[PDB]
This record gives sequence, structure tokens and C-alpha cells, in this order.
Amino acid sequence: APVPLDGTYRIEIQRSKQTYDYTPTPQPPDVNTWWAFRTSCTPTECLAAATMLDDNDHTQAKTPPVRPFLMQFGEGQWKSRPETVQFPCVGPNGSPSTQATTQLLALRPQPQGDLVGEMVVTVHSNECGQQGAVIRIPAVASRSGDLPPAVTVPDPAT
Amino acid sequence: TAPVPLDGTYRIEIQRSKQTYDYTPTPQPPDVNTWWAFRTSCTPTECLAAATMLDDNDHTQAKTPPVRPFLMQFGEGQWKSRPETVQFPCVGPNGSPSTQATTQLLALRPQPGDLVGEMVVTVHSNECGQQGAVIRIPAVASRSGDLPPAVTVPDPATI
Repeated sequence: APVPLDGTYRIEIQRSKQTYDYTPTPQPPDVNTWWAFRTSCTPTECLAAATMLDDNDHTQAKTPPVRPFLMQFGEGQWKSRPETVQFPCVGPNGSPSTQATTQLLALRPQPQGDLVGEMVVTVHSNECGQQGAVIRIPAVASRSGDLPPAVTVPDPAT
Repeated sequence: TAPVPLDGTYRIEIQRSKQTYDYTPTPQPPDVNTWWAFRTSCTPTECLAAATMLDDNDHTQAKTPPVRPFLMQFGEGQWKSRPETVQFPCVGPNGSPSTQATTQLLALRPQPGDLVGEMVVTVHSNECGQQGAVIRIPAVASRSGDLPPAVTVPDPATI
């Protein structure tokens, strides 16, 4: 004979505390993407461009053509341009919505030819109560071989 | 000859973003140079560094009164300090002085043994029309010798 639920109740869902049931693989899984990179260096500044490759086949360009990934080196790191991305979300009230975000990738080179850095997501609007929140996601890039013959990369300077 | 008279309402527009300094062979404004006594503590999980600020006239001495110890943490290929919430005076698009809420930090990327990076100032309020503006200032740090004997640095893991 449980005590009856009668009346107004506030229900509080503590999302910041959510956990996954143990599993020996990252949850959510990492996002792995393959890129054909090319670099153009003036004696003033360096730019790199990247064409996205297919996940089922790293020998082929991804179709339809993904916009070329532009990165610029400066102040010790590679950094892409902030992309203004809309983002679905759920507000503190349960109501689904969408919030405005800036996303970029920063990548810092290491001796052996690998890079380490992060993706940075910034929320600019407050539809879901997160205006001003900054999410950082660790990132690793490693060169796994040379350009695939079937794939062009445009000149970064153009 | 005699000029056309100024009579009536006039809008005056001052294009600050286009301000320039009269030529001078030194950076304007001048670089800010500051000296720091650093010490590092690395666990196999994460590394921290702390720094005591040294005196502007005499690099052998701690700056007084004691500046808060400069905390930096290494992660994802760089040294980064914690965002300091700093109020900043400013003038709005209307001329009225005011002050805006800013977040400031320093990021420093190590090089084969110097460091290079930037200070990042973010504006969080809109009293001067700059909410969301991000200012980046290039930064260079170089080790110019050892710890001065007259100067302690706290353990980074303290606090």
C-alpha cells in the first residue's frame, strides 16, 4: 500500500548527471572522419585545405561534395573558421527547440607528425538555457598515408 | 571664400575601427612585457603550472603586493590559464562611458624551448555594443633563466 500520488508535483531530471551503463567503448562513440589535406605557405601565412573522404572507402571523395575544410595556422596552432551551426536541444522546460552555435576545430602539432587539440562549440542564443555555454571536445589528427589519386584538394589561398 | 554655415541637426560619426597611429617604429600600443617565476607539477593524469609575478624594475624580486599566483593547466597540446571574469571600461556606440563584462585567459603552445599563443578576451555583456565580440592578442613566452632565489612559487596542486 504505497502513499498515493495526489497533488501538484515537480519532476526534476538531472541531465548533467546522466551516465551510461558500463560498456568498454566510448559512449557516444568517437566521430572518425577522413580528409585529403593540402597546404599552401606564403612567407607571411600558411593555409591548409581538406576534402572529405568516404567512410566506406578512404580512396574516394565523399559525395555529394562536402564544402572544403579550411584551416589557418597562427599563434602556434592550426585553426578552422567558426561555422555558425544551428543545433536542436531541449530547454529547462522540456520543450524541444534549437539553439545557435559557433563550431571550430583547433589542432596543435607534435614532433612525430601527429596533431592534438579540440573542437570548440559555443552557444550564442538562449532557447534552451545555454547561451554562453562552451563545450570543448578533445581531437586527434594523424596522417595515415599520402593523397589518394582519385581526389583533388583545391588551393587554400583561393 | 566664406564657408557654408552649419545650421541644423547633424549626425557625427567617429569610425573607431578605422583608427590609426601616426607612424612610429615601435608597436602602438607598446607590448605588455611581464616576468614570472614558474613551477610545474605533473601527475601521470594531468600537469599543472603556477607562476608568481616578478617585479617590473627588478626581476630578482616578487612583485608587491602579492599578485594572485598564475595558474595554468596543460591539456590538448597547450598550456591554458583559467578564464578571469574582468570588468572593462568602454564607450558605447552613443558616446556614453560604461563598463562591460569580459572573460580573459592565456593560451600557450610549446615549441622545440619557447612558447607561442594568445590572450583571448571575450565580451559577455552589451553596455558598449560588444556582447559576443572576441579579441585575440598574440603572446610569446620565453624562459630567460632560472628561479630567482628570493622567490617562492606555490605548489600548483595547492588550491
